[PDB]
Amino acid sequence: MYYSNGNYEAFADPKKPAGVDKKSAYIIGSGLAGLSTAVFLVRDAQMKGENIHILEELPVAGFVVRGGREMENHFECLWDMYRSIPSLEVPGASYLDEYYWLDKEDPNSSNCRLIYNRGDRLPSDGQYGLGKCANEIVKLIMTPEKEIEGQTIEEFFSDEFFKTNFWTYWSTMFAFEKWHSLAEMRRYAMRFIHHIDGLPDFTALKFNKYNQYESMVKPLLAYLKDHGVQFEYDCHVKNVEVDHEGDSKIAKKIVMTQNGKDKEIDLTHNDIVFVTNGSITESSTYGDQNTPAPITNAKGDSWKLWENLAKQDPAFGHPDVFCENLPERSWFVSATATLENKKLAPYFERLTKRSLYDGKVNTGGIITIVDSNWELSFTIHRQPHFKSQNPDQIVVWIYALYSDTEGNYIKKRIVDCTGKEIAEELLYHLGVPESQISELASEENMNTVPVYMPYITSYFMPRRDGDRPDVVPEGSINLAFIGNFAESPTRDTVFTTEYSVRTAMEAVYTLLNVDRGVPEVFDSIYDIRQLLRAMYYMSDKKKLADQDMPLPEKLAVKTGMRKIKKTWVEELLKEANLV
Amino acid sequence: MYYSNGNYEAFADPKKPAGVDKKSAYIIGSGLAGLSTAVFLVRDAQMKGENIHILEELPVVRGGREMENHFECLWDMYRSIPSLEVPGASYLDEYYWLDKEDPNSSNCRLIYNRGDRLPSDGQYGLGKCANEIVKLIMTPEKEIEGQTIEEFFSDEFFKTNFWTYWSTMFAFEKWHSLAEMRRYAMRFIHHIDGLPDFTALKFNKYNQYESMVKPLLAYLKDHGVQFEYDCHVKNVEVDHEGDSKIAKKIVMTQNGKDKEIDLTHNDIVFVTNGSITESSTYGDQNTPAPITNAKGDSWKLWENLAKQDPAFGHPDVFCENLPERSWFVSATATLENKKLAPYFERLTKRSLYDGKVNTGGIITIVDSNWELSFTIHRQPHFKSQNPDQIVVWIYALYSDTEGNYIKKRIVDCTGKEIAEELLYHLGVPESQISELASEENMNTVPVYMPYITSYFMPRRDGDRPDVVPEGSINLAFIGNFAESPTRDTVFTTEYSVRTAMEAVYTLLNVDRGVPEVFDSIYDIRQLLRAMYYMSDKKKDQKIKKTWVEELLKEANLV
Ligand SMILES: CCCCC/C=C\C/C=C\CCCCCCCC(=O)O
Ligand SMILES: [K+]
Ligand SMILES: [K+]
Ligand code: NA
Ligand code: NA
Repeated sequence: MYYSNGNYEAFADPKKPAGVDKKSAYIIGSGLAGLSTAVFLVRDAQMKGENIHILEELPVAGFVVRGGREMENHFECLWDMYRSIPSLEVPGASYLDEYYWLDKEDPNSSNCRLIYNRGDRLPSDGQYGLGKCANEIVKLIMTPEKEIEGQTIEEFFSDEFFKTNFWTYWSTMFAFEKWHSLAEMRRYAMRFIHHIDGLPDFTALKFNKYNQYESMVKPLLAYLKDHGVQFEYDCHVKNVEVDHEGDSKIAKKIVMTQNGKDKEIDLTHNDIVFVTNGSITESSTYGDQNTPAPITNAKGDSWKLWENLAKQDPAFGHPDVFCENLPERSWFVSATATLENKKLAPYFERLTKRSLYDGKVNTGGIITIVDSNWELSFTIHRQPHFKSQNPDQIVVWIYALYSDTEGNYIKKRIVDCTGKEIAEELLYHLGVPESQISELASEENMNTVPVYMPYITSYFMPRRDGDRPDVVPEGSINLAFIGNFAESPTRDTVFTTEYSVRTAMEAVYTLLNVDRGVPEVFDSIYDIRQLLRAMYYMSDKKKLADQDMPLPEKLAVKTGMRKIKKTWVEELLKEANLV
Repeated sequence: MYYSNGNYEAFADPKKPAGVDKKSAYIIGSGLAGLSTAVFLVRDAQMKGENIHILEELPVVRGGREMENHFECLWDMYRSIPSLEVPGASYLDEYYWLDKEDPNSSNCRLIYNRGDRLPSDGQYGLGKCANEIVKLIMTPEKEIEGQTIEEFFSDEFFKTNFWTYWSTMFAFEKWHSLAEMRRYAMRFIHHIDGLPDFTALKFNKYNQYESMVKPLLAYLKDHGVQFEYDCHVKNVEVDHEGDSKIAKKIVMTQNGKDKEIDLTHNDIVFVTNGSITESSTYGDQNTPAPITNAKGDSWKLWENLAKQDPAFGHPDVFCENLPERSWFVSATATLENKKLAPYFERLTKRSLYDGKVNTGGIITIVDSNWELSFTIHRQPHFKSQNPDQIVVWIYALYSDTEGNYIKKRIVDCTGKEIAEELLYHLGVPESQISELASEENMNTVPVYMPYITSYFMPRRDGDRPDVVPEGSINLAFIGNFAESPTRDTVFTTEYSVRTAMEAVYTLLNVDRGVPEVFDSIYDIRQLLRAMYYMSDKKKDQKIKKTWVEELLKEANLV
């Protein structure tokens, strides 16, 4: 397979690859990576739909894990996929079209990103406030990824850096903890460089009409069903037995339980197996208005399956680094709070400066309470987020970056709180008078459901050589790993739906010999215009000569500025507002 | 309107723009820019086809150029055009699959000495003259207004293989626009690895009319687009109201009769200003093409517009006082049997008769006095060719020099004489040349095109009108003499399509991005790669060293 960019390869359709009529696919896991794998097999490999088998764990607001993340314009592979998927909401258009038009009619932005002091906007909200710490980000970008394997974010950055607005925005919007992968943080800084101008106000974000299941999954299900793709339910895959001959690796048998019955699927080299290794949602537990979600570190089918594959070959990854020994401080709890009436509306509208009731964007993404002990953030998407909402209901999402600290108002770790308690802590930080908080958080007014997710932070655990298996392991004849614990050969970023679609595309194009380019990760880190733009924005719009940096670097900059005067390079710096 | 890049904007379909149902379009000129205007109007503006009027000068030449992968706008258009040759597929798909099955490359780019490959063929051979190219890219465009190529480069630069390759493949003459040469060097930086062997180039299956024009005509006719024939537009009368400019009347002769079309601000006029093919003449095997500098309908129309507003450009800059040395003559030689085939096959090392690429682009005879180049596309180039016919294209960069064998300037030569000069340079024994170039064996037809080099004349700000002039309510200029706001390069079909897209999206308020010029000049990987290939692959041209290597490896540069 090969990588490409530009419209010629984007718009081109591949020829049907040789041999595909003889082949079948077994997709283990029906999350976005698996569904996307089926799409590329149907559309591009031209595999017969009835030869594609999606093995699904499940059988044939308040729901917190039907929920998803924002996207951005440069999700190159994901948009390649969704332009071919009919919209369910807009008949006659693609899903891309629905989303593009929605984004044009109701563009995303935040009027208030950071609050403190029980409801005041942080006075420096909007500013990165990096000062000389910006140099640290530059130094990270200039440090090769192979030099920083296993290292954490806090091992690299200064104490000062973690006190900056930049770190607040970054850690909260991406869910980076200080003990997470430095290499992944570097990948994010490179990957999303083109959006440095749009991070504090979230103008860089785009969102679906509805919750992820409704908006992103249902159109895929409809498309796959329409092409005769086979869905197997109540499937619990215990293992994929892999044969070794020479340097070749061949999936030989799928071992599973389905409808309570032990089954095996015998495979040949023409049966292609795609494994979603690992899960960030598995083992989630649920509380309710009056009950905490039970704390657990149980492993389910996904983690066990990866363990069983890992035992068979050193190239099949190391699940333990992602699912074992996560710190107590990790993000675990997310909650949805349903406002049942309009009593609390003014406490949110005073922040967003927008009506909650007009169907358009509200918070524009998370608001973070910077002096909350939990590092509590909340967001209100455009509404309704669930089509089942009555017209008076508004659904608020609530999350805590720190799980080991007692709250400011409710003196408990978030992991020990009922839904009502989580709501009470929020209301406290919104400025609701304390005498009203108990009533305003009670069921007549709000219903709040917490979920404890042991592995929600797992994608970002520091990685060493071999921890993630290659999408197509060397010598693999008919076996791929897909999803956000697989190792794409690119520098793409995990905890994104783009990465799921990418691994699907790379797996299918590689194993089925699809003769069309896979888009490279969008090359903004190599675009001089974006490098210069980022240095302008990151410094809170200082000219390059005025930016705080160690004196030898400052001297180097002055010398260089003299070297390029009156040249095209100077025009590029002027265009970037750096001179 | 706005510029974009990436797949999100590429794949997105625009909403139907407000007010389009009350609007019509008048497209003056049916070259590629005009047809492309109509495609964007139908597909993206959703203007009714019956409200789109293409005014065609002809009642009722065929040859075009290569393309490359980063023709972003042109591929945006052709992915929506059904292929005529491969039913069920887009034209882009036809072309993409063909390019994969029969990829283009040249095994012989430069020849001399009556049929030897030049010994340094394949090398740029720039040496320190490479610095001059760097200097040019580092010179702001605003500093080189009106300058010519020969005003900037050293005598030594013009002796380099680089200049031979560049001048002949792009038809840059020494007195042409330096700014445009700079734009070509920046625009096509991503293909520096592929210029001497033409692996950068892609070609249609057939001649430009058959391959590029016919599918457009089918698409537009299928959508109800109106074609008006034998239209000779003499003027577009433009009113001025405050700062606004509004096309008010089209004045034209159609079918022997004078007519006027009255316009409102909802009738959108797209003018292809100027033409490189206008006033072309044809000779035959035994007759030179008649020589001329006549201005025709297109030049006269641009002049009549230029008179009405200083924002409407200055055609005289491009169409007057072209040097006698300019390229004027192209010829097609049809081989009627296989008697001459070895003289081409010895060069290409490929059979002429297997339907696959042959010369891969022009071969230039570096020691010919005319600077004669010739190409043999994949065959047949015309569907009407009999199986034993092979069509060869021939051009001369210099029109003011006597040939080496035929002692005449190309502009004074019959088809047969142009063939004889070619066969001389292929190493055919001179005693055999007259018979082998005779009609039983070769039939050669010369064309004289007075304006073929006009796109590249040195220009200043304002000489090309903006695609949508400031304050224009319903008038656009399209094609390769209009000024796109980008750094894009003329003498390309890509530029035609770009101006069409810019004009339509601007005047009709289409809310979708127009792809920016592909940004390879800003991609540091390409800056580094270009330095490597331009120097003929030179390296030459501690802990930190190791991190630099690791970074380069991380970016696949090593
Ligand atoms: C999001 C931040 C992006 C800002 C731009 C990033 C990088 C700019 C490009 C490289 C800077 C060139 C100087 C390299 C510094 C080397 C210092 C060192 O020897 O360690
Ligand atoms: K709103
Ligand atoms: K051939
Ligand atoms: Na930016
Ligand atoms: Na296509």
